[PDB]
Amino acid sequence: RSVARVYANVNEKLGRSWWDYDNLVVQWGVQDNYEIVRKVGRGKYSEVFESIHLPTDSKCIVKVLKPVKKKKIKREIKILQNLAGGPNVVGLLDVVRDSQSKTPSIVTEYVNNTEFKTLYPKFSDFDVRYYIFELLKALDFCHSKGIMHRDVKPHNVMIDHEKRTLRLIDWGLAEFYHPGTEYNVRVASRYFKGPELLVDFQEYDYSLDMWSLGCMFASMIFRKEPFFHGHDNADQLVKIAKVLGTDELYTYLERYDIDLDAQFDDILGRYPRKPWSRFVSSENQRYISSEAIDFLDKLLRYDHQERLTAEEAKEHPYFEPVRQAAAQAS
Ligand SMILES: Nc1ncnc2c1ncn2[C@@H]1O[C@H](COP(=O)(O)OP(=O)(O)NP(=O)(O)O)[C@@H](O)[C@H]1O
Ligand SMILES: [Mg+2]
Repeated sequence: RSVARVYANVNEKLGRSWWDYDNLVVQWGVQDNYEIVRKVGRGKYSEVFESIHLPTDSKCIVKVLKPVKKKKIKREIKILQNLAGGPNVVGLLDVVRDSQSKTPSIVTEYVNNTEFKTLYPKFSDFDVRYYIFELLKALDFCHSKGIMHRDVKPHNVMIDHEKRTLRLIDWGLAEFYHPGTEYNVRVASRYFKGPELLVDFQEYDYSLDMWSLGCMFASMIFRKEPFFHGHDNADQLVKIAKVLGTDELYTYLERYDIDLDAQFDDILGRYPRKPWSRFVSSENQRYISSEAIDFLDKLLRYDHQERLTAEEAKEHPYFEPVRQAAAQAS
């Protein structure tokens, strides 16, 4: 009912030793070589602390998972070990757990982050092209290794603006992509969910991450956080419909034999396509160019087979300032 455009082969061509995370045996580190300092974050199934690896006296992150669904835990570890050394992927330092409760933690590199609603308004046009390009690098890498993040959003993009470095964190929803598999649609955060998630289409792929990338980018360049502000998961589809249009939605559902749910009959009207240019303001004009709008317009498409691949998106003209800049550094 849908295969991915790119990289569909990958997990088949790497081994079952690459994707079969149920049978991974975890060689736990020593829980007591870490000391938790201060709370830096929270989560649905987690808590995150700044911490010290005692034997080296060094800063790191300790993220304490919820111990149940044991294989959901091995999934995140198998993905982190697989993506070892990948450009702009958060580095895995250790996996430890408590001797008595068997509650596990993942230990990752620390990144001196600025929270995005503070940091994003401080970006220049170049910053945006540059940090999106760096993030495209992580997305392309893990996609080319047969993995979907499925929770791309600002909150999982650590930026050390002083170091001009980027890390994609939180692979607790990352699943391996197997052609034709029916994945769970209850993934990603509301404001970054794809239309395929919102209409219960289960045979999605690496293109889901591109719709989310486009939701980030849209809010960066139009200065509208979040860009699609649905009150529930049904309102999410209507808020997207008010921009992309109800015509192109109906052609896409037909293209995929998706039958919309009956709740939508009363809430989903006929909406015309609002051009991207109506989101241009004076406060957000610094980020606007035709390169940018064109690029956003090829991320944010109902049909996931119409979205750019992360590889394709790096080729985009928008990023040419970044390409040539890094080349002249060379
Ligand atoms: N390497 C890191 N460096 C700095 N801060 C980090 C790092 N990893 C995580 N954090 C912080 O911890 C928060 C939560 O981390 P995360 O790994 O997304 O846990 P989570 O339980 O999966 N949260 P959620 O996004 O709701 O699923 C982030 O939003 C960051 O502020
Ligand atoms: Mg998570």
